[PDB]
Amino acid sequence: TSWSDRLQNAADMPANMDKHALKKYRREAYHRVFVNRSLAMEKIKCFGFDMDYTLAVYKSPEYESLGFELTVERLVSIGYPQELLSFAYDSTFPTRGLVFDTLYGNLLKVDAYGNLLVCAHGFNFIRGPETREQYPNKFIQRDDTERFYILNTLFNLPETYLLACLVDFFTNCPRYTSCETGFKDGDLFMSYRSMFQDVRDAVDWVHYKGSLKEKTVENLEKYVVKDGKLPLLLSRMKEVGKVFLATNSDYKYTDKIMTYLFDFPHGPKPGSSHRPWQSYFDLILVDARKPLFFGEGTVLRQVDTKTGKLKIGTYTGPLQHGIVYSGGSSDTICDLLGAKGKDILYIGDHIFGDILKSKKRQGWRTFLVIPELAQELHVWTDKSSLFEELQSLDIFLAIQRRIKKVTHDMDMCYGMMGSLFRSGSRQTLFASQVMRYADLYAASFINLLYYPFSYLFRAAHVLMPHES
Amino acid sequence: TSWSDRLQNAADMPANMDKHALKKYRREAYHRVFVNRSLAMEKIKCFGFDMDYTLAVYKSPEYESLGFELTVERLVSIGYPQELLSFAYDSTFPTRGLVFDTLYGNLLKVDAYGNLLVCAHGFNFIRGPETREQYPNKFIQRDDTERFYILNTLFNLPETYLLACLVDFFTNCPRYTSCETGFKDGDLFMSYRSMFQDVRDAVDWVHYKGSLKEKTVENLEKYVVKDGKLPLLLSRMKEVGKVFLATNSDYKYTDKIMTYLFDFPHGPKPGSSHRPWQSYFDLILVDARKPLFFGEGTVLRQVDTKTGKLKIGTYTGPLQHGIVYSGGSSDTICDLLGAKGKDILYIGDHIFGDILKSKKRQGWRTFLVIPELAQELHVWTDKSSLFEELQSLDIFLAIQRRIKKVTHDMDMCYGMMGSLFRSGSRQTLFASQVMRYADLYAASFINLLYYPFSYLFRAAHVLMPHES
Amino acid sequence: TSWSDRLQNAADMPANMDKHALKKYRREAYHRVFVNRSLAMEKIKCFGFDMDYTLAVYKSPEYESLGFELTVERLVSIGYPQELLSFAYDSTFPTRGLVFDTLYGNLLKVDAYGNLLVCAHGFNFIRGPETREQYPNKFIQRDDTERFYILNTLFNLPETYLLACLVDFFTNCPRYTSCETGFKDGDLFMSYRSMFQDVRDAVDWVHYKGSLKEKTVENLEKYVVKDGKLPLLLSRMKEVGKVFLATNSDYKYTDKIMTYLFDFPHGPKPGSSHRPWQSYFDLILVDARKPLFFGEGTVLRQVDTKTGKLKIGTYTGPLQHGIVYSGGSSDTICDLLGAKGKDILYIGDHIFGDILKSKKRQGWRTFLVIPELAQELHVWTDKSSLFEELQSLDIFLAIQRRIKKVTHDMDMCYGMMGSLFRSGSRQTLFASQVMRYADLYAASFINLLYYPFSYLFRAAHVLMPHES
Amino acid sequence: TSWSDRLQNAADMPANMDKHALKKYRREAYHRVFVNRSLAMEKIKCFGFDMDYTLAVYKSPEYESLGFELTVERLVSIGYPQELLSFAYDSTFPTRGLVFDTLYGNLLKVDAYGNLLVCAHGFNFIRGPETREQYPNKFIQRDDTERFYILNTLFNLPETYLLACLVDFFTNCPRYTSCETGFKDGDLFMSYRSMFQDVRDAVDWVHYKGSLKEKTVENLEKYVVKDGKLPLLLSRMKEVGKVFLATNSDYKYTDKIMTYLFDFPHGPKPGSSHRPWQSYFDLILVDARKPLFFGEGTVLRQVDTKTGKLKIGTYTGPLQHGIVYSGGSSDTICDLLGAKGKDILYIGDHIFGDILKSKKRQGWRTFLVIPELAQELHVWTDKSSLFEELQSLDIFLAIQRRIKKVTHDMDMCYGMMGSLFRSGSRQTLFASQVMRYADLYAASFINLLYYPFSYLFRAAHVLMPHES
Ligand SMILES: O=C1c2ccc(S(=O)(=O)O)cc2C(=O)c2ccc(S(=O)(=O)O)cc21
Ligand SMILES: O=C1c2ccc(S(=O)(=O)O)cc2C(=O)c2ccc(S(=O)(=O)O)cc21
Ligand SMILES: O=C1c2ccc(S(=O)(=O)O)cc2C(=O)c2ccc(S(=O)(=O)O)cc21
Ligand SMILES: O=C1c2ccc(S(=O)(=O)O)cc2C(=O)c2ccc(S(=O)(=O)O)cc21
Ligand SMILES: [Mg+2]
Ligand SMILES: [Mg+2]
Ligand SMILES: [Mg+2]
Ligand SMILES: [Mg+2]
Repeated sequence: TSWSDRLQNAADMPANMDKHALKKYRREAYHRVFVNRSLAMEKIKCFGFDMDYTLAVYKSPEYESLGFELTVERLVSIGYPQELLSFAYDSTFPTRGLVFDTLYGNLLKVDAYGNLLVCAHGFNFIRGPETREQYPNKFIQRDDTERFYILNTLFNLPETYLLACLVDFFTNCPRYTSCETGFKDGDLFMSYRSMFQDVRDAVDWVHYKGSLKEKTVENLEKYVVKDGKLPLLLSRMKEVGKVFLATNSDYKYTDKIMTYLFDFPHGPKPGSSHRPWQSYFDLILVDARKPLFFGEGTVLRQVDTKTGKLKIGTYTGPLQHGIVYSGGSSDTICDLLGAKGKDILYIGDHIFGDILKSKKRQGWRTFLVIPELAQELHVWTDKSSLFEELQSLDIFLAIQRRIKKVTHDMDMCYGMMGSLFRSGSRQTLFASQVMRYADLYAASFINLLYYPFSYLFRAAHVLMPHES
Repeated sequence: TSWSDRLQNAADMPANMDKHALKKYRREAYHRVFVNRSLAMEKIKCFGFDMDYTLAVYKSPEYESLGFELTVERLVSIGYPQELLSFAYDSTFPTRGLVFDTLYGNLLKVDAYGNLLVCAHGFNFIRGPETREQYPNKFIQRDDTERFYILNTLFNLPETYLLACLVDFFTNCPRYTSCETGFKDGDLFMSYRSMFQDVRDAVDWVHYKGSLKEKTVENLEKYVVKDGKLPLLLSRMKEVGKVFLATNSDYKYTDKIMTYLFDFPHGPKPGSSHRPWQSYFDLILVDARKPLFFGEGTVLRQVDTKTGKLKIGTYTGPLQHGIVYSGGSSDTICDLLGAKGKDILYIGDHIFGDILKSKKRQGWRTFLVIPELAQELHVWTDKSSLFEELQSLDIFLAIQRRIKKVTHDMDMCYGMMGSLFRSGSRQTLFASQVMRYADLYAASFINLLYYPFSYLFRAAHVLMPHES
Repeated sequence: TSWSDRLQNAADMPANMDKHALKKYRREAYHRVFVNRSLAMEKIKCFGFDMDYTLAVYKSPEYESLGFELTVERLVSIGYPQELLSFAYDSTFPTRGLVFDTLYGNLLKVDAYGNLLVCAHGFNFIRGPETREQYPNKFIQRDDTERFYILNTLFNLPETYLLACLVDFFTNCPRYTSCETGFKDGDLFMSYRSMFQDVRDAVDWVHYKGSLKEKTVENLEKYVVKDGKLPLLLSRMKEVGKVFLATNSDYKYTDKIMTYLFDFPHGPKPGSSHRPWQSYFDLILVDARKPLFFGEGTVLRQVDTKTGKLKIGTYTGPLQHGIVYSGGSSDTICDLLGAKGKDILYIGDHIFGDILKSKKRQGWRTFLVIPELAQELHVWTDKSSLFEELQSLDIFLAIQRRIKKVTHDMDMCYGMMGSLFRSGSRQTLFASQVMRYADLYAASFINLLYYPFSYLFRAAHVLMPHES
Repeated sequence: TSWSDRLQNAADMPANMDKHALKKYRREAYHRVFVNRSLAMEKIKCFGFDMDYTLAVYKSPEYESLGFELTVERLVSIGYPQELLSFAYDSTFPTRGLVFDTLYGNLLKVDAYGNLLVCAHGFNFIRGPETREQYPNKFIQRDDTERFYILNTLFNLPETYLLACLVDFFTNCPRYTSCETGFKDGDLFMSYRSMFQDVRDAVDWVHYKGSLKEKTVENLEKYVVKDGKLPLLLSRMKEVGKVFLATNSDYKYTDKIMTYLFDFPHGPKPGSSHRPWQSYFDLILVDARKPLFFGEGTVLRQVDTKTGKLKIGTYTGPLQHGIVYSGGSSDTICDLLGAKGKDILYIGDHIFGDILKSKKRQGWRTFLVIPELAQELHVWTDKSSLFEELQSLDIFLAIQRRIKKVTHDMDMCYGMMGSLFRSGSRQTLFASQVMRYADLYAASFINLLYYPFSYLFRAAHVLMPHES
């Protein structure tokens, strides 16, 4: 009973649209929208969406195994050793947002300042003192993107596990010899860095040229959460403003997935005519290339919706009923929807390209979807007085072992790599970017349905130490 | 009665080093050290210092007029119109940390997300609606450093006022014609951008080639706060660890200033032999070139202390009693003092080059000195129930004019450009970087003297919305 | 009767290895090696080869049609209009080395200084005065590689013709409207630049992912010149030094092509055992990535010759009998063959990546293969007294129309875009790079067979004006 | 009897403007204009000039000692050892155009392909075999500008000698220890690279901030060649076209120098009113910043000619009688003089910034002034049958020691570093750029006076090997 089970449970009940019962629904935390900076929904004019892991939520672990298997295969297919084929995806290992150190082949879970919180090498969890040999100040320069990778998104889950599998594998294959920075095999030396590259290449490959999409769209129920309430909310959004899709995915794939998400024997609400997915949007934009989308963008194109091929040249015309865009930029959406940024709420799951960049570069309002938040919330309250015990032991410091021990037992409930948002008392870089960049966040955007359209989402004013 | 008056008042009383009276001293807020992230002083091994506006605090407005006058002069000297000479520095105008928009020649005071809080053009304070013509989403892309300048440090005070003077001047000189982006004068067009460049050039000029230093060191009492307690604290620091100076200033100037700061008829405490300033440091480094200092650095050199000229070539020897370094990097200091970063507390006033970069790039502990914090703290409590009234009006929103009105009356107490750390209920980008990068901060580092050496500076653990 | 006909004619006669008959063979110009800077063959220790259009010479126009057809198809396949399919490759149009101006969609044939010699738009040959509207100083900045493309190699022949086809097509399709910089079609605007990109993408596509290789290797006799003398020369080279292959092509393709080039019922000379192509080389290197190969290179890999896949990691071992390399750099070849540069003769057809860069970056000796030189040499002597007449009319200038007229009649004999090496009296950029970078050059490297191994290739010493 | 003696000899005779006597004057080689590519003077519309070492030719060795002395002094002044003061400039050492290798501290004289022709370390002339330890292929990558410097211009003469002085000095001072790449002195290591930087800094310093200009303009007759014929030629140029000055020098200095060049008790010809230097130009542009001038340029400014200070802002007006420009670009000159490039003849002495870049980037016609060409031409004919003997010994190679010997005796006549344009039979990189970029060249532009205005300067058409 993972987190996509929770979402497909929530998904399976029709909304009681009675006002009283909505207020009580969104009392339970799995259904709350959480506020980081106040936001007056009255003033949002356009709602805009990402697709993958936002509107279309890939069932777990099923989808991650598929990615993993396909990547394992690709790699064996280009000459990595047969033993990889015997690997099998373990959803209890990877937590999202870890940084992969390509110098020493460690997975690292870090705070906002790049302080080490957990360091794993293969599957050996390197303890405090022993990490000082490689990180003498228990810290990593987060900005050194040549060395540190950071696996931010749920697509990175398979690779997160895979990297740990490969490191452990070679550490323990007597054919290879460990070195500080990689493995020797006679006359061939494979550094963790180039190893890591190979994994990245292979994951891209299964996405853009291999069989992930193809295997996905032929078993949508296996891999993709479907929720009656989705058409309802979008329809409700379009009643008070403008609704738009801007997604990195291409049109053809976007079409297969969205069709499915709307495939119900009715429209927004039981008993109404089914209308096609496109009718739910005032502007549809694909091949977005976020985060570049939030800067110079790319040349604006028109999609020929029959073929699914792009028309030839640069689209210079206006927003017409039926048109579909490819590329362009976030200004395209602004000009065309006659919106300036704080007018818009952009809803997506990518902490960097969907959230951080639209806020920083454009002044857009932000809603971050976090799937795991479903499971993480069961664990947070199931185990609440374990945490409250940790809060107590820190406060009594006015014995250190019992801290590090309790912390461990806590993190363990979450997975081998702990909560998404913290390691014991200390918050992760990911938690830290949620609070800082995501104005609102939830386990799923569908949680918006439970708030009235005029709702005022309200966060407490921050005070500086010297102001208290 | 400004803020350097407060510091020279505090400076003028000898420390009562009785333990009880120290605890009570640092109760009053002007003397508190404020904590943003917990820090156990027991574990700091090296204390390191900036000089300008840290150890040597330039008396205000005297020092700022001097800078301003010298810059005004330089500019008239390269052909700017005589009328500039009649300008005169106004300490009630500029607040530090404003961003100068070189496209439209506005001073802008912004929050962490680059939202407009105050916008001034020349001296005309552009109100809400009218700012939308130029900033249609009431926001600026903070990362667009080609366009936006940001005047971060107390050295920037003179230029902050100067830029407003120049814009207002030309707006109203009938010889020139206003344009969106600058001024026409017959066949010459001077954009705000190139205007701004000229000001920057001229300020650098008076610092590196003009008479600022020379006029300063010949009237140190006029321009530089001197405090008996300084030698005392450094001496106390050296008793429990290592003490180091790493400053952007060159040696000669560093020597004149530091000599003065130690010029008392005694040592660390009344009745003891006066020892020279260098004896207070285990490592002295000049020509630091921060923030580059916190990256690749520059080639490490040795200062010939007789001449004050650099020796020829790259210093490869060890830390020797008496040696003075030039350039190098922050690793130089780490290797040589046998320190890893969290061991160190670096104390300085530059929010970017001293604080943000040492934390981000090196994992160094940080103490930010903020002079204005002295005055800003009188105003914060003198006017406390005005603010508490603002907190009330926001909360009653569950009438808008009364918000914007009260906000105004509040900010006005601070200056024309308001508090350093906020504009009414909303925090500035500067406030936001203090909390995020500066582990400790105070009106002056001397506030450290009032805490025991084993003190545990303690900040409350952050919780995410969904965790509460 | 083109130029690959000439080579397959020369190819089809066995070498008379009698010394007297060799001296007389290489008297006729099609068989000469031409010298630009003296070179003592006695001192060359390693001969090194490119493959495509060097050792393996693609029959013309057959190969070019194939490329063209495949590219035309690709483009229609991504949405370019059906009419392209009716195009058909015209070998009498393109001359190699033209520059494509992506601003205005012209093919330009230029001298070393980028002076215009011929300018064609679609198929309209823009005359003198009319070119001044777009090139007011009859010149182009050759270094402006963002704007100017330059189609240098015989692979570029199909695209050279294709670009002219497309420009002419749209100029004259009433569905589109000409503009200075591209074509409007309702709301879509396709600039020549982006048009040009599409063509480039499509040519790469048929090479790396489409069916060019696949269609080629299944009809080698159709597409690839085979010459008994090739194994003979290589064998003769290996008798006096070291022989190496360093090619951009991957191993699999390199294997199919080279096998074929050596597919004869005998070895180097009629009656001897056939030996496999690899035995002819002391070092075999593929995936060369020239010209980067002549700088930092890429990571050195080993080819697993059974699979044709790369082994995993970086090859650190020595040169072993049987080994095949991938990537690396030109230093790899130097270290491993124990050669410094002037020791080596590198033989290839790419004026930039094979010749200019190895000379400039490494001090390697150079032999440039130029296929067209076969046909161009028939034309040069067939029409010799036309040229000698042009030389006369220039000299009598001490009437202008007769110059421009004779020039035309001359260039026409070569093709629509004239000789490779000149336009009337004036030399091309290509000619100019041959003389400057290619130490020796010939219609084919096989011309080396006709010179003794100790031969001294001898060019006249240059004198400066003031020295004569 | 150097080369500036020759020019001041030529300078001192008034021109016999009789047509017959002009034709005979320009028969003698010191007075010839040499042609690299034909040029019809009938078609030049604007003549444009550099100043330093073009119109104003600094007397040698006097000027070079001054530069050298001033640089030596600067360096001792920043801490280089006293012994430098005892150095003294030796005009028989440096030849222009040498490359300084900052890795190993060698002066290198190279051909166009960067082949070594002479290599000196300090003053030790490293012979053939011994150079192979450091340059194993007797070659340098010319494009590696991080390592190789190249001292191109007559201003570089002092530094050329200075670098050799310093290297020799430290090689032989027992206080220092030689290393491959620099010198150790206890704990200080000074690499040749950083040494070289120091020299460069110091030369810039004496030019922009030290006393070179100031000492120069107070003894113009000592340092600057003055020639009656100069006003005559410019006046003659202005009669048939447009005349312009575009110089890197600032206005004030440009004014002192040009005033002097025109300081005669008459105008263009004895007996006419003296007119001021500015009247000789249709466009005057200073602070040119060549070669950037030949690209994006800089912002166009107007000079206030009373003060010599720049007016404030960007000049947008038209070409007005009396106006003086600062910065801008080469398009400024083109637009304003209504010229496209081949219309213009630009006359200057900088092989890169004056000649190579205007030709390559703009299609401008070029005249290169080469002062040394005066002396080099005495030596070329004084010693003609020594060279003709070298030509003979090369040809008889169909004994090697006698080549290298004769070469030596030849080069020696020129200086320690040989002719500017060759080392024995082999041409320098400098010679090679003259022929390739400089359409015309002469010992001085005054040689133009001896050609009629309609003259056709005529170079022989180049033929490729295979065309002969
Ligand atoms: O450059 C980044 C990037 C840089 C730094 C971080 S972070 O330190 O975790 O905030 C995070 C990121 C990213 O998450 C990311 C995602 C996608 C791209 S893309 O290739 O331009 O599309 C670039 C990036
Ligand atoms: O590049 C910056 C800089 C960039 C961005 C900001 S900030 O947005 O206010 O944090 C702030 C800054 C700075 O405060 C600053 C201070 C000194 C230099 S220097 O010329 O490299 O020494 C660069 C900088
Ligand atoms: O950058 C160039 C290039 C630049 C300039 C010229 S040229 O002006 O004709 O000499 C010619 C060229 C080339 O011919 C060429 C061929 C292949 C590459 S690659 O993409 O790096 O492999 C780059 C280049
Ligand atoms: O970048 C160069 C440069 C590069 C290469 C050569 S060359 O190899 O001798 O042709 C020569 C040169 C130069 O002669 C030169 C002169 C002045 C400048 S400046 O600092 O931009 O003004 C740059 C340069
Ligand atoms: Mg997403
Ligand atoms: Mg400071
Ligand atoms: Mg080739
Ligand atoms: Mg010059």
